[PDB]
Amino acid sequence: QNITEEFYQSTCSAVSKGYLSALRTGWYTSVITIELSNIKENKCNGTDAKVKLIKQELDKYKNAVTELQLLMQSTPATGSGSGSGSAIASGVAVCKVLHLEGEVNKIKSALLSTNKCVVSLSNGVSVLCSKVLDLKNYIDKQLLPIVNKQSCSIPNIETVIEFQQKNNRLLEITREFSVNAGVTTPVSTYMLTNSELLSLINDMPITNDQKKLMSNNVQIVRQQSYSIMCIIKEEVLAYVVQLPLYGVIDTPCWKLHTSPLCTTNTKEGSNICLTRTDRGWYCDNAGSVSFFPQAETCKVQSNRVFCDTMNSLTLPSEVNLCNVDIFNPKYDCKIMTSKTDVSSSVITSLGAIVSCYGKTKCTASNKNRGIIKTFSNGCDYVSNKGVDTVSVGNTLYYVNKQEGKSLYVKGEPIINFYDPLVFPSDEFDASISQVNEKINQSLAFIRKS
Amino acid sequence: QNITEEFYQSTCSAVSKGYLSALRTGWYTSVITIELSNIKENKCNGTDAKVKLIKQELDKYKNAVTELQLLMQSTPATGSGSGSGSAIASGVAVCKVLHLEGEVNKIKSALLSTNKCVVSLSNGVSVLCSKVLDLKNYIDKQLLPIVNKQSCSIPNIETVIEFQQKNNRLLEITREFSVNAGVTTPVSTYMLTNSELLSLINDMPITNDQKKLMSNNVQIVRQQSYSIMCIIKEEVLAYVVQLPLYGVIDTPCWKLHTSPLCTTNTKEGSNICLTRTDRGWYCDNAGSVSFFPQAETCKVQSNRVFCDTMNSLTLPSEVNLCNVDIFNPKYDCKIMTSKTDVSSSVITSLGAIVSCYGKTKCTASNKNRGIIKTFSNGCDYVSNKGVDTVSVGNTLYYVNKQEGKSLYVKGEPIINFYDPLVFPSDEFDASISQVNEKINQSLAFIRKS
Amino acid sequence: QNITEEFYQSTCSAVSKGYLSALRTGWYTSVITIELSNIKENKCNGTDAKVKLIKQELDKYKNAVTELQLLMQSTPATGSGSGSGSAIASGVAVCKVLHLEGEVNKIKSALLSTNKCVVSLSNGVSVLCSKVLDLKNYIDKQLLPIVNKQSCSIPNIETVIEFQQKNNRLLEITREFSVNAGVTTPVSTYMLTNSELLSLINDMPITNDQKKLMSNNVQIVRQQSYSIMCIIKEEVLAYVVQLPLYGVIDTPCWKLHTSPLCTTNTKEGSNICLTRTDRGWYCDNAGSVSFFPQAETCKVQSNRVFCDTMNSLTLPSEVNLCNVDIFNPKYDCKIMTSKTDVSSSVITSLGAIVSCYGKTKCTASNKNRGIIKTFSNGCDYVSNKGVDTVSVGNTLYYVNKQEGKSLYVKGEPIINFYDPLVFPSDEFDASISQVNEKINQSLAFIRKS
Ligand SMILES: *[C@@H]1O[C@H](CO)[C@@H](O)[C@H](O)[C@H]1NC(C)=O
Ligand SMILES: *[C@@H]1O[C@H](CO)[C@@H](O)[C@H](O)[C@H]1NC(C)=O
Ligand SMILES: *[C@@H]1O[C@H](CO)[C@@H](O)[C@H](O)[C@H]1NC(C)=O
Repeated sequence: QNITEEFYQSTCSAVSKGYLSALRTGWYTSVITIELSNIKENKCNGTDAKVKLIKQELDKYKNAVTELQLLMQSTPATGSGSGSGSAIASGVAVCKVLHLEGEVNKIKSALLSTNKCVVSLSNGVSVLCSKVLDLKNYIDKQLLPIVNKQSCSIPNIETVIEFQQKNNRLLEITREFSVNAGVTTPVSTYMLTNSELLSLINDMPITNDQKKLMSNNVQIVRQQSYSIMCIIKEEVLAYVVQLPLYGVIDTPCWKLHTSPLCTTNTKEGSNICLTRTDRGWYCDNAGSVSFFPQAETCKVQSNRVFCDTMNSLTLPSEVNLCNVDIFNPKYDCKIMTSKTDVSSSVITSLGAIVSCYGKTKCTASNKNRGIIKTFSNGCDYVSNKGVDTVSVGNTLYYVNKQEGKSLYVKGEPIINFYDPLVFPSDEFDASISQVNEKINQSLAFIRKS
Repeated sequence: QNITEEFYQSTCSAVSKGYLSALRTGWYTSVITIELSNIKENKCNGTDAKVKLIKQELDKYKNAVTELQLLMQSTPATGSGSGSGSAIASGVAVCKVLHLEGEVNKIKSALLSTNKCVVSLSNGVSVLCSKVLDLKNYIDKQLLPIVNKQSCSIPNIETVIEFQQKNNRLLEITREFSVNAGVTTPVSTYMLTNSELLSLINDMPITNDQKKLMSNNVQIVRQQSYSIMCIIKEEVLAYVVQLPLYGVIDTPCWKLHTSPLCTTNTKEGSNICLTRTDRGWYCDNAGSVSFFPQAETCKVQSNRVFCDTMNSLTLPSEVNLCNVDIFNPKYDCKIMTSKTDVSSSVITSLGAIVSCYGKTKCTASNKNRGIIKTFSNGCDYVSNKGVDTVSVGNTLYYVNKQEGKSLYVKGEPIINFYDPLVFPSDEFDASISQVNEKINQSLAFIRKS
Repeated sequence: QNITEEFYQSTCSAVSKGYLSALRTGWYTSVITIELSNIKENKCNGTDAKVKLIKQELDKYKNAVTELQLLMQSTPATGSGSGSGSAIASGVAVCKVLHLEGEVNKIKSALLSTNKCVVSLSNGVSVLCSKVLDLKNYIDKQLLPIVNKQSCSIPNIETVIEFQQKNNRLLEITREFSVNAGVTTPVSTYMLTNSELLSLINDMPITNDQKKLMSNNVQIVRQQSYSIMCIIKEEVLAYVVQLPLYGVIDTPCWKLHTSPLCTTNTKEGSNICLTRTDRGWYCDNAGSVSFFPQAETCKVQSNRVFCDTMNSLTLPSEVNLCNVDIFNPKYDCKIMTSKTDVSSSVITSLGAIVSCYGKTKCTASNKNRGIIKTFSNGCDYVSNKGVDTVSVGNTLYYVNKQEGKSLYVKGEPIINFYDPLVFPSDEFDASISQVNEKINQSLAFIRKS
């Protein structure tokens, strides 16, 4: 809708509100097939140049099949990482079924007459099939009358050119699979062309507005998809495409921006610092909040946030209280402490946080007008209305030029409520109460003395 | 062999045993050559369409050579990172030799009659050579009678098509090298086709079962290899392929899984936490243990672990005592402390650790039966026998479906042996004794008072 | 010039001096155009094989245009990350202008007669234009007399082959843009060939020695560039290439190497450790020092360092005092403390730091001579003169073979100036004075008692 933003001067943080959710919760598994020819590399006596080229491209086909055969032996399972298990388990389950006797025949037969079908496998999963390239019919009808005789028939050059074209796709598929150990992501247009992907989106048992969502964001849908190599058996090459399912849609999302907040004394080493933790994306999800701590797991498209729940934490909705009253007791807001007063900026959705310390030169400029604000020591913020760049020391940053309203929530920097002599100044993952507890402990060790 | 797994309730950790080692310790360097033609871009008067296409593809060849010439000037050396020095130094050493006078002639001459050879260079390294594409013979015999006259001879269309085909590989090689600054990894099938790689594996002075190991895991062999650009000199393009050498084979490996272990009091902020560090892969290696702390440096293929020793630490074998008696004195087991009681799961090899805290909903489900276990606050574990998924808050995880035996080692959670008032609750990289030492120090500051 | 290196025994660190700077501060934006044909996929009755191939390649063209049309709707803006805002804002600004009425016509018209031009847009930016592929003229003059009639004219096979060739580039461009959501980096040779890039470098309003710098490091220039998709409107495909501008040139750069420094007592757990922080690249920049903490943001070419200022911190030049007198007061040198005495090495520019502890076996070897140094417990260093490898436990490292002079600055390891009983042994981001302050605090808690 209408993007908005709040900067909290008291904690050197900012929240961008107004975004709408799209969280991956499930997976559609589709089977993609290429019908192959069982040729025997039949050789006949021929030195005709058009015969050589047909043999040369038939060898590239033979090798492609044989490399895919040595690659399906080695169980494709290297799309797992970071303790979350395998993203691909849904599809690896389908590959296991395909290796069952008569299951390839079952797709062979549904794809006897048509390109699309809905096959139910003997494990109860109703997969969408698709034949995307027919090399069995091509090689068997155009190329065997050419090599299956005592002396070779001579082909026309259009056949030579059309075979190179048709075989190309099989080769690029093999190429990708052999440098990725059977699993790819993103899913390339060789794995699945824009037309085939859009048909597959159109053909799924899902709601029309969610078909619209995927069609309008196909690049993001690709980036969140996998292609898994299954099996080459009985004149069929089969691989599984795993497409994202968005079980959470149109819940509010917001992004937390954080920057270090220090004191501004003139003596170096007399200064204390604190910074809010768990910067990142927060989406309302099923009564709680899904939190996405890694910067890259969320792709943003206008006002929609596409995230994978696989690398997220689930928090109580009280976590939002850290943005309105960082001292409330409902939620133990987490902070980091240091004495590292080094200047820096964070480009937010509608502006920029600037943490300026020491002798660093900190400004915000307009392209035509030059400098229009100078930041003082401390943590400060500027809206993107009328600003194009911000500079901190020798680095220049470009402010985002999105339309929206910022709100500067004034407040005392909470670093000023702390006595520097009893401040726990090297805390890596503490909390507001956990710092007040060590202060109250260290106020007792000075109480007796 | 038979994968097994032990979960230690007392420390919220688990070990997967049964894997077999394959650690990269060395490098084979092979020289890959493409013989080139020194054509002068000879132009003759011709507007015949088949002449244009031959000129168009000869310009793409000329430029390819000239870009590779400007790229070999800039010393290919950007495959170094993280303080470990250069992975590629073995091959960069061979490139330096190749620039010596008469060393290209020496390979020119061994490859006068055959495609394979074993050349000894003037530095005593016995490299495997290989001519993979002959453009000198092709261009000099099919294309100069076509452009080296007053008026051009006209070529047949098969020549046009065959030249595009043969020249393609040179172009994709140039493409790769110019976006990677002379070093690539993985090694693409353009750098080295599956056939050429399998021949090169077959042709090395190594033991037959280790030839088998590499042939059966070519995708992993590629991912651990480099291609380095050397030199274009005297009608030869030469680049070096560095293949992995597995100096450690068939020693036991095991993977440590760790998850946070906290108290389960009902009051928020009254809870302490600890977590074991150095999760990852451990392989027995030459009387010690090679430890691989980064998740991605180890590719797993069935029960074999392929790791690069370049990013590993070497530990005493006593490090395994942390999995059997975390309090023993032989080895100072390392732990992290916090008050971050946030729920999470770790998908292990044969099961799942679940650290459930607060109000988080934590279950394990079977596809057909639905929920079949509910986790309580604390750290717990479930085997993959009869379970397909585990859910923690809004995230769903897929359990691995490998065959093996799990063993639930019951025990008191060691977090319960600690007095929360004297607990060092924000320790980033501590150790069991190092925490007991600060407890014993803080038991003295309360002893006088 | 002459690379040099200093190892500081007192702090287990080393500095490599002698490098020359090249820091990205700005951006050149160029507009790259491909003139397109507005064909209507005109179908006529034809089953001639050469007609099929022309239709097949015209469909691949139609789809390419239509996918690029659905991709330009979704605002290309996923080259932003890590709080630094968008690297691409300079170019996204040009895309916004191009969507203005009559701005595509303005480039259409400057490129009516020539391939190069300098167009001033209605926002005052003087961009370099370029027409790199003309498919409007090709399709309109060779292919419409072929499909714009009642029955199709038959084309020659050279036309079929030339169209495949010319259309290829458009297809690979679409391929790249659709798996990258409209932004690519590095800039591929499909986005911009070496010839086109070198012309664009030659054609910019910049100084001749800086043209030389870019021409001689084109691979690095690519790696630091972006390609952004703009707009398909009025028979023009336009995308923006953003090339690096080096606002800082030929200032001194140096790289800091750091390794843990511990005590060498024989009892495990009685040992304290400290390590200098902020290892990395330091370049003099405009009276301060630009510091590059991430290892990969700086590409090194002989003695030149190419860095992006976007991910850098700006420090006072007094930060160099940490390498000459780590205790000076001008700058609060930052250190990390632990009890993690685990052995390791750092390969420097002209040598190797070795931190050897426990029972670890630590040597430096020469290829022909074998072991030539054995390291003792502590932190030590060896020059690359006469050494080829260094081994720490089970890992082998290759020393860099660059020419230069090392200097071993002897000195007492400063870890020895600390009383282990009052040492803050788990400090994550402390400083020299900040450790002396907690020592002086903990010397008072023992003073009363
Ligand atoms: C600190 O401790 C005193 C006495 O033990 C108590 O009365 C006071 O409320 C405590 N304050 C905080 C903020 O915990
Ligand atoms: C703690 O200190 C006391 C006296 O200094 C000593 O007797 C005791 O063994 C120590 N305990 C530990 C666990 O270090
Ligand atoms: C430590 O404190 C004493 C008295 O408070 C002071 O005289 C001394 O100079 C201090 N030393 C340091 C290194 O701060």
